[PDB]
Amino acid sequence: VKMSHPSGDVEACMVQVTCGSMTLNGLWLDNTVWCPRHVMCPADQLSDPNYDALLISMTNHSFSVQKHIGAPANLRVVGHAMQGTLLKLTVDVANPSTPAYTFTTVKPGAAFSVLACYNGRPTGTFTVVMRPNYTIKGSFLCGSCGSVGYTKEGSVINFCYMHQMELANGTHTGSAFDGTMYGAFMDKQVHQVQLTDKYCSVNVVAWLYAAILNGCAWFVKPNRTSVVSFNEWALANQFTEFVGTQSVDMLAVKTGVAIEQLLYAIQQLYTGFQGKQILGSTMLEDEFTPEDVNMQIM
Amino acid sequence: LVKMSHPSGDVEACMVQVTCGSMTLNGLWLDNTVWCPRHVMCPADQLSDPNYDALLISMTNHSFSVQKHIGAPANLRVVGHAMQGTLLKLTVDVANPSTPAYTFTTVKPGAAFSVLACYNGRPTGTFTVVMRPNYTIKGSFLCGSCGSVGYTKEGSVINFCYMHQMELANGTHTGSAFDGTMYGAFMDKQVHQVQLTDKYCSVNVVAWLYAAILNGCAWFVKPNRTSVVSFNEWALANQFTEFVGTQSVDMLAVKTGVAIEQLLYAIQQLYTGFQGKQILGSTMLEDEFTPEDVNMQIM
Ligand SMILES: *[C@@](O)(CO)[C@H](C[C@@H]1CCNC1=O)NC(=O)[C@H](CC(C)C)NC(=O)c1cc2c(OC)cccc2[nH]1
Ligand SMILES: *[C@@](O)(CO)[C@H](C[C@@H]1CCNC1=O)NC(=O)[C@H](CC(C)C)NC(=O)c1cc2c(OC)cccc2[nH]1
Repeated sequence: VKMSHPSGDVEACMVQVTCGSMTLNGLWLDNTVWCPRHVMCPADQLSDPNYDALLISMTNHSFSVQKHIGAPANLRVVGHAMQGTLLKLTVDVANPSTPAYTFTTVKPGAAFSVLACYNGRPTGTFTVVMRPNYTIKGSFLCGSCGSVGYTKEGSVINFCYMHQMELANGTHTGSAFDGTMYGAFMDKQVHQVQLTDKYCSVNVVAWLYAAILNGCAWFVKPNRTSVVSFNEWALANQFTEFVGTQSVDMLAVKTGVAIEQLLYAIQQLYTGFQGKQILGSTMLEDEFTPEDVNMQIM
Repeated sequence: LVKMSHPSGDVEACMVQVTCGSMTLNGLWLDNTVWCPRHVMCPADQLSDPNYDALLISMTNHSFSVQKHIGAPANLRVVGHAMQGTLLKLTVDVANPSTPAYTFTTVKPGAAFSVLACYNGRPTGTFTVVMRPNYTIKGSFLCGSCGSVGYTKEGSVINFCYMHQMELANGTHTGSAFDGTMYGAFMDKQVHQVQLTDKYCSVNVVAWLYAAILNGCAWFVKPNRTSVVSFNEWALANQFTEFVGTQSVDMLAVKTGVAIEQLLYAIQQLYTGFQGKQILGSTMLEDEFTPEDVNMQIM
């Protein structure tokens, strides 16, 4: 099951940011509003913007911030700065419902929750994994820029994504909160090509373990491939590096099946499924992490 | 096409923990009323054959402890208690100051809704399920999840449709509507129960094929057509639900130009075999996406 964190924490932080005739979502934490910087850019310049000239041309009053959740309010902007592909706006009132938070960058294969927003109003939530080519496969429509992606550890939200674009293949990307765009895509209105996607090997392993736990173990055999041998094969068949984790070990102890058997099985199941099914799938499944398998199948 | 849930913040502000004896589970706080599954009155020795009428009469308002954890912690004093089908309807003296606009409508097979999974009154995760024709759902419910709540949102109104009660040996799940009746008439006792046979949700297979077409996957479309009446008599023989068209479906017909009866014909052929070919990454029919899903996500 694709399970998301409860989103109420993050809903209380979503705002609408308007600049000239551009409008998108922003994140209100304490005295700061984060939002994508292209809100500054008029339409006649989206294809080829000069963000530094645009930033100089803005004043605090160029920016309009509104809260539509709970007690609606207008937030007075009293400072503006740019950080990579984000604007960092300072407002005069602190968000009284600010969670404990950090900013982290997610590595490919890691899962996180997304709150999709339109005009500062939360509309849906879903879970994604960062692909090896630094894209995600969510559902983002018009007005979804500034929607936020995050994980939770205890009561602390770790913010990891702010939405910026949709590639022509329907896939999506955005920034970490240091301003850097995932996959180095540029925040301008141009057709851009992503690198070839790969399978997240550790996720495929975790999924096969989940199959065995539910009683589906047909692919299991005594044939082993070593970690180092599998990884050499992976470079030629568009798989990531396998890296072991204690999470994967838990799933090998409980299952009594070695990673090396599953690594061999991956090579053979990639060749083809020979007609059968694994957990309702006829293709490899790489969007469930070892942590998901550990928490869901007990 | 992706599994998508409503934002859960509205519902999180309504969850409470309900304790009775050595028993504890989740509750839903709306106005002055807390709903929860009635088996919280039963001790675990007796769950196999609970005497719910006798349990209710032996309970006093002090037999129930309702605790709110999300936000500012408080104990909610019980000043009334009643039973309605498989649910308890407790009256507390403090009205929930964050009660959303809501309705209580039972969902039909093939409809999708969002679940807030909770443990001892604390929300832990959210996901979407669809009600199967055998009145089960397939989410992720662990120990302590009874009282977790299922819902849909239209505009500002929350429609509460599901209160979690049980896990079948199949790994599948069921619970109550908020009128107190159990989906599929499963009984709320610690006994083995076998669900009825599943079916494919016909109207959702149609929606998914429309989604295939919109995304450039249309090899399965032929000129050939099966009427709704002819398809439905076939559905009875082949474990499909009766196809009932809606405006939501017709919208997809118009955007694509592929009529409903073309997809009904295609389904009959696809159910016999995809012949190695794929539709949206699948070698099998998919019925977990509704027409509304396809409209919102692809248009
Ligand atoms: C945000 O709403 C914008 O603030 C918007 C979200 C997408 C609109 C449709 N679905 C979405 O997810 N983002 C964009 O419009 C961005 C803006 C950039 C970062 C300045 N641009 C694109 O997503 C974009 C541009 C182009 C393109 O050009 C030419 C050609 C093809 C695809 C494409 N996507
Ligand atoms: C609630 O958390 C309980 O308050 C719990 C939820 C399930 C636990 C695992 N996943 C869930 O959805 N509910 C139960 O444990 C209920 C309680 C009964 C009605 C008193 N029981 C079952 O779901 C149950 C009992 C049995 C069983 O017996 C023997 C045999 C097989 C399956 C089964 N399920």
